[PDB]
Amino acid sequence: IDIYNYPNEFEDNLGSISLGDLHGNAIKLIHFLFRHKIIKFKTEIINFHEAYQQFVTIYEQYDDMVQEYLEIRTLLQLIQIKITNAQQRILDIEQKLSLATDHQKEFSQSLLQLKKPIEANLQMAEKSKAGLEEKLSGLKTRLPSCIERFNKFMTQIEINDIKTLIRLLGDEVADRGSCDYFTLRILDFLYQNQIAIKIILSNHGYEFIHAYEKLVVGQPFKPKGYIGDIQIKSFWGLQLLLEQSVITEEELRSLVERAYKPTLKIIDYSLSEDGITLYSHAPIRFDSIRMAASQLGVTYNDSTKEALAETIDQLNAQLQIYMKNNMLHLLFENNEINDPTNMTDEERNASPLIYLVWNRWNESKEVENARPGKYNGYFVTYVHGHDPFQSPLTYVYNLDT
Amino acid sequence: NIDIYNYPNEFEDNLGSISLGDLHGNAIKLIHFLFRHKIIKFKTEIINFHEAYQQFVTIYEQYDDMVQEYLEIRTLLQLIQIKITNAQQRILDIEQKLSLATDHQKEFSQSLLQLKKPIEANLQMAEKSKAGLEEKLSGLKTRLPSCIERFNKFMTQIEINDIKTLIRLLGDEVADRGSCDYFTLRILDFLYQNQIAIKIILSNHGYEFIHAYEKLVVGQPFKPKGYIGDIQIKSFWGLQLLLEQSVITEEELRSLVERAYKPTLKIIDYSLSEDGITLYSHAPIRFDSIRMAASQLGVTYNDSTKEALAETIDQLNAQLQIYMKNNMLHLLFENNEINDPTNMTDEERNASPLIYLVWNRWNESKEVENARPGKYNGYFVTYVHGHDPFQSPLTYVYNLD
Repeated sequence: IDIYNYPNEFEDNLGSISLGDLHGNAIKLIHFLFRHKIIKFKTEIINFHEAYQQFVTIYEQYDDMVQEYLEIRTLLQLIQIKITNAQQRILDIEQKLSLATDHQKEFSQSLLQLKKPIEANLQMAEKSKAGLEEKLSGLKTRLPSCIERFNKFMTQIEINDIKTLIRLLGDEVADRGSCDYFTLRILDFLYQNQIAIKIILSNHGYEFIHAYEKLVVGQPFKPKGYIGDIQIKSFWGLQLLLEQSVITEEELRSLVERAYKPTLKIIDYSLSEDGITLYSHAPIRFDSIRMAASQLGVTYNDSTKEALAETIDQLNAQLQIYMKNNMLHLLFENNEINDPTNMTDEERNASPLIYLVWNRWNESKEVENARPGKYNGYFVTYVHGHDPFQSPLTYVYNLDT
Repeated sequence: NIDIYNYPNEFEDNLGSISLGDLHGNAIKLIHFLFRHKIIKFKTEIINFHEAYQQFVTIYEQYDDMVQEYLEIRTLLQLIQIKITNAQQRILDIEQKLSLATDHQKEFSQSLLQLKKPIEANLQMAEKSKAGLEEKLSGLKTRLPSCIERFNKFMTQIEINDIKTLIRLLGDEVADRGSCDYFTLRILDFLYQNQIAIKIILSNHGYEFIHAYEKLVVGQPFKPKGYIGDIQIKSFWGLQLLLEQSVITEEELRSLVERAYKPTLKIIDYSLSEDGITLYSHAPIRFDSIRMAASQLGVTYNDSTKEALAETIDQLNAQLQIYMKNNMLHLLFENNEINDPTNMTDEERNASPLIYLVWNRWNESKEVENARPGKYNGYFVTYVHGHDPFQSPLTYVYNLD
């Protein structure tokens, strides 16, 4: 499908729809909501295609502004290395000078002479940096027009279908897209309209949550850093607005606390009369559910599909306790992991949530043992976000929605 | 080529001065060197000089093997303590959150205790792993005092012979691949009490030692800079091992360093012939580099006559003694902006000339007519330097080994 044009085809649905991989791309979310008739343009809007197009334009301009923000961050880190080196030498010297008594005169003079050239280099570096942060002020001047164009675009939208469950299988924030502010504003639009939305926890998602949990305890609103800056560009689109005071912290906390955080699940399910469907981010293994229970102190039971449904509900409740206390990072701190995408049985038992958000499938993992299509008498169906490997099982669903 | 592992049968007189090129932190090389040039002799009551010599060499090599064991131990403990700091920071992290927890949190506190448990298990197993190696380590502490007792016996057997000769050590006298710096420092002390003129040119390995000592005396751990790997500054760890195991007190170490080693240290040295100057250095260096040292140290540079160059060099070293008396030589040897100390660019050696002086390696390209002139102004210049693989063909460049 072409997400950069207003949809010409529309899909009715069966009470729930899943978005497999958003890539932090608000255009894909808007396009997905139009295509499934969750939202619609209001009557006074005539040219639907043009209306959709102005959001496309806003989004791409903002994307290039974030690109420039990334280049500036790289350069700031580079110049900060030199600033740090000169500052360290000057600090040591100034300590040795500050403890100079009247007896050590030639001593003080010698330290002064050694300090002068380093001070010069530091002045030149510090001011190259002054140039960079000037260019950054220049960007601050330009973002508000883009945001006002975005709000104007949102004035043209209204809800249509309210009886459909929306499920996002991950990478809705902190990803390749343009700006998480757009996405959270769309999710808040859905919240204000009492739309049912569930979001499955993912690794990009965790980068975002990690930044948010740092922010609420007074640390910078900046992520863990396991994923590189380009691959979480959309997070930086949001962070940019915060640090430049274009939006307020209370607005960000409002959107996150009311529209994002209550939607998160470790795993979701739905019940049919004869089985259960498990929705996750990454392709995972049946036996991982029990492991996650062990980490969260949730008593595991899968004797019936209802017993598994209850187990998953308890997992998600415990998750929400970690979200309410902004301490989900305690469950993703494990430095002893070689490859989170290819975690060993020991690593999986030690940090199961990490496995659930990072696992990437391949054929060595495709083994008859991994994902049964029936367990304890009930059918099991697996649905997860886009993963390159394409399993031939007919009860496994790899969504590029 | 000498055989340093047996008492010398060859002997050679001196022509005023005497220079040792490659110490490598090996006290056997220095003892043999002092014997062959007849600076020291065995006392009359010693009959078999060969056997008395063999005593020292055998304690030297057994002590070497003990130092290797200490290295294995210390690497292991460093890793285990990384695990211990990791855990500890988190039992404290969560514990702070349980302390933050309200009385209103039953399930919350339950989950956090449940999650504390595994890290505490790991912390206990790691702490045990450490305890075992500590037991072994003092299991070596019980053996060191034998080695040092017999070293003291050997030292009682020597006495001074020639006292009208100047000895020049071109560097790498400490913190090198030898066995123990305590032996070398004791030998230097012995020459000191016998009023022998000794000069040491400071080197890179030398600076590793000095950095460790400057850290020591202001109260931080006696730990080296760390550019050179540990097995390559092994003799330093040989000394540190006795200091840490209380085989020798801090006060003996500091008396030794302060009076027997620190006042000897030159950075460039010279003897004056009738028609010229001969320049004593550690690394192969350029003539102009001398000037930039004065630039970094604010000494008035004058080389119009061999005596002007002499006195300028004297105030160079006087300034360095300022830097030792105040234990701040690190300020001249810490510059992380330098890409490569073996091949420093012009701006780098003007920025940190002494780093160049102790690190520079000569090669085919560096030998240019401008680099090391044999006659300059009205006086000849002869260069001497510590061992370096490249071999210059100029009749006034001597690369000792």
